[PDB]
Amino acid sequence: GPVIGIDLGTTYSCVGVFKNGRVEILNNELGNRITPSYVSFVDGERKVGEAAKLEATLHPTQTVFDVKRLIGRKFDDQEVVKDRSLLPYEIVNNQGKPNIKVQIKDKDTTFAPEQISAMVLEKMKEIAQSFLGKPVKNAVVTVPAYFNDAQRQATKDAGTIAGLNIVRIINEPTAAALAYGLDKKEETSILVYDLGGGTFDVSILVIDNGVFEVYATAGNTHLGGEDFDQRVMDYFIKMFKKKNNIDLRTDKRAIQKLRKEVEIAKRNLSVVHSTQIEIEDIVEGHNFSETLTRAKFEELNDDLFRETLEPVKKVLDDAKYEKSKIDEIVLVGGSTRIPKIQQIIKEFFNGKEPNRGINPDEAVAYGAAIQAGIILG
Ligand SMILES: N#Cc1cn([C@@H]2O[C@H](CO)[C@@H](O)[C@H]2O)c2ncnc(N)c12
Repeated sequence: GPVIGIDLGTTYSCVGVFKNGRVEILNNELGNRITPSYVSFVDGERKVGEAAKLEATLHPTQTVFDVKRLIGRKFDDQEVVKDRSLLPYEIVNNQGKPNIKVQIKDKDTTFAPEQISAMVLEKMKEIAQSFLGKPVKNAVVTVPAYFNDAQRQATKDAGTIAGLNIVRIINEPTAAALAYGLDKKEETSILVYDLGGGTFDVSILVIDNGVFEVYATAGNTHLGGEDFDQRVMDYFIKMFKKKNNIDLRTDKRAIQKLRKEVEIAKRNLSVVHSTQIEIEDIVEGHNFSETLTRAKFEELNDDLFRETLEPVKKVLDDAKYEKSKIDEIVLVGGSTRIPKIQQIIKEFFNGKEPNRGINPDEAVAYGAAIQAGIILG
């Protein structure tokens, strides 16, 4: 049978197939290579992906996301106590474990995290089946290198619920190394710098005659692209209030429209120096129209960019490594396209240039699909 590769991310998932000797990263039905890991339970319908994410503005308690933060953990774990205070959907204690509670046609309905992750895996499965024109029963699925056995097993259980035999779990650093075709002969020490939408992970990965070992891992579970957007949002909400006597936080729809344009402006500023953020009638009778520069984008986020270096010093200290011991730096996550991030990493490594791809958001799924091909022979 076919074996597909799935990057099951905190904020998004991505599915790849290995076919006639190539990895193809598959578009969802809206033509995107990345699917938001959102599931909504509104008005008797269940939605998965972008349509679910759009429900979050008006139905925040019914729109489930960031389930990867809960999967295989205990309700009283210090990380889960913190996530319950941040997440707007209800999390309950079922026998020591966090479960998600929502309403379906007004009825209280409880889900284990693996049941929500299974709904994301089933959408990625369907994208594969439709593209390949046959049923898919097998998958390689990625996890963070810091996942323990209970987190890996709950990920395998999500696959079983979705009708997927997960024939192999591989860590995100390993998947990145396969995607970039890092040479497997002799011994190489790789720093994998992974800055996504919601989380930051860094690992030291050593490749030794085709054996992959993560020697050390550290990160920041609340530092990613979304934090950079929120800093811009905070600035423009202050400015619009100063100029127009309108506080855009009082209108949830206005906030949703601004967040969309701010995300687009951030992306543009990875290439250009100046971009316009425009919304006709952000509220009735009032247009939003501002310029954001790369310099103001950086000024608003420079403390958060520099915080990424704290886990980097920690993994070097944990592995008793000198900076010069790192043979290469590999960047994964869309947020590594930010020019200031690359510059700060280069400077920390006394001038050594980091390796990036052109699609860092797809590297992990790409490597999962490579592992699928390696397993089929
Ligand atoms: N294409 C693209 C980019 C994606 N991301 C971010 O990666 C995160 C995960 O997808 C998310 O928070 C997103 O906004 C980018 N960030 C900066 N510059 C870019 N050019 C991109």
